Parts: sequence; C-alpha cells; structure tokens
Amino acid sequence: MDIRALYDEKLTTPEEAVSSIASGSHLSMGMFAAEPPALLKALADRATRGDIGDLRVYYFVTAKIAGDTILRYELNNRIKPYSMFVTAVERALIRRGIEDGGRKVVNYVPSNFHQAPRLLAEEIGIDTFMHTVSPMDCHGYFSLGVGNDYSSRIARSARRFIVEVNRYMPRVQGEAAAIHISEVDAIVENHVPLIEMPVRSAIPEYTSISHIIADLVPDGACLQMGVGALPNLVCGVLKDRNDLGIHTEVLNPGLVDLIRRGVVTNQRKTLDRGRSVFTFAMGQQEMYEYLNDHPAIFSRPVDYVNDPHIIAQNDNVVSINATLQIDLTGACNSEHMLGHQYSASGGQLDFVRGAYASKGGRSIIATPSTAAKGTVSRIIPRIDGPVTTPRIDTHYIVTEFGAVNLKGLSSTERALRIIELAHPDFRDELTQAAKKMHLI
Repeated sequence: MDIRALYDEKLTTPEEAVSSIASGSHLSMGMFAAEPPALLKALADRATRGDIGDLRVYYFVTAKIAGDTILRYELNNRIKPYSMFVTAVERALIRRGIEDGGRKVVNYVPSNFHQAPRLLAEEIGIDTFMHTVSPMDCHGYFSLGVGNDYSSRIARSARRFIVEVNRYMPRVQGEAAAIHISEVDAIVENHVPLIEMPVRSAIPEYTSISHIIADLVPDGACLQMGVGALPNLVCGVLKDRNDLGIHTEVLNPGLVDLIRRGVVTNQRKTLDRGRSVFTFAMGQQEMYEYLNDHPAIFSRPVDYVNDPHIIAQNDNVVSINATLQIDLTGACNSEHMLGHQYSASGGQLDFVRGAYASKGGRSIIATPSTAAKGTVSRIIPRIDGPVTTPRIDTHYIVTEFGAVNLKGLSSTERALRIIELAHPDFRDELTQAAKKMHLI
C-alpha cells in the first residue's frame, strides 16, 4: 500500500475532521490520556456554534481534556454525557445540576468494565470513535499507546475511526494495539504532552499498611494494583523481591518502577509469560516515555485482562485495591458520592474474584481506619445501598492495624475480627452497633 498517499488524503484539520459527525449519533473515545484534546475541542466548538445536537458520548475514565471541552456544563443540552463510570468531573457536573433547578445532566450507564467492548459495540452501538495515537511507522501502523481497554475493539467496530497523532504518545505493543492506516478514516496531528495523574503524598497510615500487604505477597506473585499513593508505596517495599509478574488493569508508576528495577520478570506466569500485561495506563511523563517500544510490556483488551477466568490462570495472583469504607459484614465501598453507587462498574471486583480463584492467589482490599484527622471511621456498621465489593466476594482486608481473611467466617467472626481493624477510638461504638444488628 502507498501509505504516504493514504496519510495525506486522510490528514486534515480538527475542525473538518469532526464536521461530518451526525446529530443524534453515538460517540466514544479513549480513556484518560488517550482522550484527544484537539478533536474534542473542535467538537465542543461545533456544539457551541449550535452546529450539532443530541450527541451521546459513551466513556469510562475521563480527564481534564474532555472535562474542559465537550463535557463543559454549558454544552450539556447538545453533548450528552453517557458515563459508564463516575469520577470527579461527573461529580462536579451532577452537583451543579442539582443546584441549577435539579437537572439531570449526567446519564449514568450501569455496566461491567470487562464487558465494555461488547456493550459499546453491540448493545449501545458507536458511530464515531476518537483516540490519540502514536505516529505512523514505516509499515503504516499507528498505536493506541497508553490505551487498549475497550478502545482496541471500538476502533474497529465503530462506523468511523478518527485519530489524533501525537509524538508524546508512546508506541506500545499489544493485542490489537496496532492500527493500520487503512483502518483509519481521518487523521489530525497535535503534539502535546500527555496529561498526568497527579502525584499524591503518602499519609502516615500507608507505611504500616504497605508492610502488612508486603508480607502477603508471595514469591513469584503476579501483581495487580490500582492507582494512588498506597499502591506506589507498596511497590516501594517490593523492590527487594524477584521474579514477580504483572497482570493488572491499570499500569501505574509503581509497577513500572518494579519493571525498571528488574523485580518483574513475568517468568512465573502461565499466560503472557515474559510480558507485563495491562489494559490501560496512567502516570506521569517519565512512565509514558518508558513505555515506548518496550518489548516486555504488552497491552491487551479489557475483556481479556479483567476476565476472572483469565486472571485466575496465573499462579499466586495478588490483587491490591483501595476502598473508602468497609462495614462489619466485610462489604466494601469505593464510591465517593453519598447515597449512590457508580463505582460498581469498575474492574475492581473482577480482580477480587480472579485473585481468589488463582492457585495461591490473594485479593487484598485496604484502607486507613479513619478519615478527617481521626474524627471519622472508615470502618462502619453498614454500607448504605448497593456496594462495590459484596461481602461474599471479599477475601483479605487490611488497615494500619492488621489483616483479616474473611472467607468462610460467620457473620459473628467477621464482625469481631473487622472491629479489631478499626481505630481504638471507634471499637466500642462498632461493637454496640454489631450487637444491635445482631451480628454478635
């Protein structure tokens, strides 16, 4: 194929690239750092000029990029967020919609992340897909870079695929990560640094927690970690380990550090031996650079990564996830918003199940015992409404005061052992509550 010719007959401006997108259609985009700033700004401008309406945008993990363009509150009447996972950007929109006469401005779409490819391709249907990509190579291929997730599927199943070439986007190897230019409908170029996950400082509780978790990581553990200061600290403690593998949902700076140190070899994995596996990546510039052309890092779609049966096929999986609350039944809650559950959509539960099913595997859910300078307990009597991790799935829980394996324990054994993980200031109160609920 004459790729140079193909590039030039597809290359165009952001404004022109989004101008044929139909009103009343379905659009989706890449996660996080794969959200295309130039294309989304141009699309936002269309809505501003009143040149498009009734556009549903389906997506999972959003950033300032979409937040400052197509998802601005003012465009809400023309570009409709159909969020399948609610983060801070949606929290602000929903809050503001309540203020503004009780408007519903975010349309939550309950879903399983590991089913995202199918859900978007078949149940929902996507007309236009937009994604930042690495520059075309000499064979005519782009790469989805920090993204695979649902994106490697929808880039093919969507009726139109528009790419935003960025040199700051790493060239990443992975299943269906490479896209030939013949599979692309339009191209724009916008070379800008990828947005970064803000680094958060550790709190004192994370020191004890990270050491308790470290003792629970066996030899040749196959790691999955969410983002945050706690996981990063844990990786810090694992810097003296050997022959660890990676099979994670999110690839973060902590895990990449273990790769760079040679702690991670993936030689004890059954699947994807010799390669670290992820579905999408979040970090800072240094991590993003490191991913470029890395031969031992291999992205795969979320329907592989987050499939509990796939996760379970590696021995000694250790899944480390954070949560905001744990109740006395062992149910856990990761959703910030009061009265609601939009967090259940996330792939956390997939690894809770997968890690337990792994031979030698451990699912860990960890949290500091208190919040707000010790005045609020994160160990509570009962979670309000639907939960993030049901009590029948929870394996290990950790606070700064220890760990408990809940599997096989009665309601009473659970409550008595969970209370001992609460801060001393709250254990009496939790004990009374447990009695009232007739757990003990």
